[PDB]
Parts: sequence; structure tokens; C-alpha cells
Amino acid sequence: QQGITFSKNDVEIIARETLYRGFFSLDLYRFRHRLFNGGMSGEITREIFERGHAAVLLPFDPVRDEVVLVEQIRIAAYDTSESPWLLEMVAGMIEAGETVEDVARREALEEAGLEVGRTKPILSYLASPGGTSERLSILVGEVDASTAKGIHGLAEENEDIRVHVVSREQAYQWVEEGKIDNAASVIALQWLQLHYHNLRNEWTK
Amino acid sequence: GITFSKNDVEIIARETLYRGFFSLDLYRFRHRLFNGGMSGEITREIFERGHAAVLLPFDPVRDEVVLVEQIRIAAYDTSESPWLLEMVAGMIEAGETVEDVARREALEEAGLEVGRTKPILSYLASPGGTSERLSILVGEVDASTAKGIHGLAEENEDIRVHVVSREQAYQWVEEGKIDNAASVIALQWLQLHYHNLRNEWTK
Ligand SMILES: Nc1nc2c(ncn2[C@@H]2O[C@H](COP(=O)(O)OP(=O)(O)O)[C@@H](O)[C@H]2O)c(=O)[nH]1
Ligand SMILES: Nc1nc2c(ncn2[C@@H]2O[C@H](COP(=O)(O)OP(=O)(O)O)[C@@H](O)[C@H]2O)c(=O)[nH]1
Ligand SMILES: [Mg+2]
Ligand SMILES: [Mg+2]
Ligand SMILES: [Mg+2]
Ligand SMILES: [Mg+2]
Repeated sequence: QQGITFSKNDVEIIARETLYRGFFSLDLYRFRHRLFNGGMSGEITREIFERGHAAVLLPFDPVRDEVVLVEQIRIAAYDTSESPWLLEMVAGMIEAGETVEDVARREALEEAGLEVGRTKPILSYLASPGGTSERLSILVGEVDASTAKGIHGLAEENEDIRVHVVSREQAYQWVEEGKIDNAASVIALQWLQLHYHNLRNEWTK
Repeated sequence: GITFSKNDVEIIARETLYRGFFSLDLYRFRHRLFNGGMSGEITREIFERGHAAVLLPFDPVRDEVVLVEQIRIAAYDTSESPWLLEMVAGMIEAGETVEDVARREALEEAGLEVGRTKPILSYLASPGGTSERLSILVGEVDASTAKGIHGLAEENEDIRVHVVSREQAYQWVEEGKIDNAASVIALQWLQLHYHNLRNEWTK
């Protein structure tokens, strides 16, 4: 097959407007775009949550077939989850000029006390593109899971994080059971379930 | 597993920062710390946009997947094109079931009737900044009936149906041609479960 039909040349962003600015922003995009049946749409407005973009690191120990998870409260999970404390991947915001890999390695140390060896890209995804611009770029990072323990996170920033080490099999079973249910961890761990055999061979050579 | 429960956090208040089609709320809360203490009062800005039902339309006889293409302007700044290849999906309104929304959107967005269904996974899109939860089902479809242009035109919805093989769709995930969370999650799940699913639905 061929894929998508239209490009950036087929949409005109007439205007953007920031409706709220605080730590994050809510922007109004005003645009018109080509229609599949020929013409151009009228003017359309969409509210878009703007919060920057993230680097995500799946810490995988290929010697032990183990993953390191970080636990912290995510209050937005409260209304639809039994607990707002989630088991997650290492992750942080990307600043201007920073690379995904530099952010991933720094956050692995800050959030889990982990040094990272080799890294490989997993996938880069849009979290929920009907309402937010956020893109997250996932790497897998080689770690020694026997070094992973304790409480981390930047305390001067109200970041309180607990490290957990589990087998890959257990982490994936938790995805299947819904005990791990945040997008970044689901995507990373499903990818690991599809790729771990080749990855362990590559990293223990 | 996790350490703390809802007994360990108090939401003191929520403040509406923005109310429009969607909302942005400030949650004010305190919570237990791993070191044994209580936090001070924490605030977080949270994007409130309701919750979604997502349908992976899978034809188990033909081993085919139905994708829908539509513009998502929020993708513009970080993507080659704002037109994305996606799963059928829609907002869940008050009192509706995930499955009822999935079936209605499959008809509106792809002209598809759905047979049997099975849950895939329900996930938080980005819980550091939004409450949004999306519940994915796989739905049995006849992909030969999936074609053409759909979407509710009276709602600025312009949608093109694409049919690909399962292996083709997954290759597109690997290559970055499909790169939205709902589709990546659904198609990775399908790559892990298709053998048993095809057997269940053809025998
Ligand atoms: N005015 C306005 N309407 C929106 C916005 N986002 C979604 N909608 C509405 O959602 C309907 C269909 O769009 P979509 O988001 O794909 O709905 P869904 O498929 O049920 O999730 C249309 O009627 C739009 O009016 C927005 O930012 N502004
Ligand atoms: N006060 C405040 N701080 C925020 C907000 N969003 C992010 N931060 C800060 O950004 C830092 C990293 O964000 P975090 O919550 O850890 O999300 P993550 O980077 O994706 O893991 C934290 O130290 C927070 O203090 C917010 O809405 N309000
Ligand atoms: Mg983080
Ligand atoms: Mg951090
Ligand atoms: Mg939709
Ligand atoms: Mg719809």
C-alpha cells in the first residue's frame, strides 16, 4: 500500500492562540485542510494541550532478564485507577537543544540511581494526538538490575520515586493484568516482549 | 507492586484553570512519601478531556486490519504530516459503555459492522499531565466491507479507510508510519496474540 494521503502543504494553520499559560499551556489552533473528496474545509478550531515532549527509558538487564520500574504518584490517574501511584518507565522532559539520549541517561540516574550502558531506540509516539501535541521517544537502556534499589527523585522538586526490580516476564504479566497501564510502559514492555530474545543475544555477546 | 493506596493521598481541592471544550484543572493534594513522612501541599495542572473507547478492527479470516486516516492538528509540530493512520475511536459520554461507543464509531468512521469483541487493554495516555484513559477492544470485522470516505461531515470529521494485512500494519509501526499510542498498543498486542485470536474466531 501507499499510506497517508496529505502532507503539510495540504493544511494551512491560520492562527494559534494561547488560552491558558502556566506550567503547561492550552492553545487554540485555527486551521483549514484538504478534504479526501476534493476541496478545502472551512475554518476549524481545536484546543490543544501543550506540555512539551519527553524522553523515556526502559531499563533492561539482559544478563538477568529483568526490568527496573519506578513508582511515583500521578494524581491524574486518581479518578480512573484504584491507586494514583503507578509503576512506570524512567522519563523526563526534553529541554531546548537536548537529545533524547542525554535526557534518558540523566533521568535514569536521578530517578533510579542507574548507570546506563548501551541504548537502542524503541519507538517515538504521540500520546493522544486528538487533544495534545505531546510526543514521547522511548529508548531501551542496558542496566545492572542488581544495582537498582531505594528511593530517588529530586526532593527539591517534590519528586519522590521508589525503585522496583522484577523479571521481564512479571512486568509483562502486569501489563496483561492491567497492573501496569500507562502508555509509555505498555508500549515499552510490549516491545520488549517482542524483541527480548534478540536483544539479550546482542547485549550479552 | 505499588506501595501506597488512596488511603495515603488527600485531594484538598481542584480549581478550574480553563473551561472550554476541554478543561484544565489544578489538583491540590498531599500524599505519603516513601521515606515515611507526608508531603506538603502539591499542585499539578491536569488536562481533563474525558475518556475514550478504541477499536482495533481485525478480520481473522483474512488476517487484515482496518485503519482510519484523518488530520490531527496537534501532530503537526513533531510529525512529517498531521494526517495519521489510527484506530477507530471516540469519546465515551455519560452512561455509555466502551463497547457501544466502539460499535457506533466503527460505523461512523469506517462503515463497519462489528461481530465478536474482546478487550485488549485500558491505558492512561500520559498520566503526568492528563487524566485521559482509553479502553481498547479488538473487534471482529469483514475487511472486504471496509472502504471509502467516512466521518460525520456535520462535525468536521473527514476520514479515509485503509485496509492492510496485519503484518503490513505492524511493519508500519516498526517504521514509524503508525506512531500514535492507541494504534501502537493495539498492533503490538495483536502481534503478541494473533495466533490464539485467529484460532478462537475461526474455529
Ligand atoms: N469545538 C471543538 N470541538 C471538538 C474539539 N475536539 C473535538 N471536538 C468535537 O468532536 C467531534 C468529533 O471529533 P472527535 O474528537 O474525533 O470525536 P470522537 O471521535 O468521538 O473522539 C466533533 O463534533 C467536534 O466538534 C475542539 O477542540 N473544539
Ligand atoms: N508545580 C508544578 N510542577 C510541575 C508540573 N508539571 C511538571 N512539574 C515539574 O516537572 C518536574 C518533572 O515532571 P514530572 O511530574 O516528574 O513528570 P515526568 O518528567 O514526565 O516524569 C517535576 O519535578 C515537577 O515539579 C505542574 O503542573 N505543576
Ligand atoms: Mg519522570
Ligand atoms: Mg525526573
Ligand atoms: Mg474518532
Ligand atoms: Mg468519531
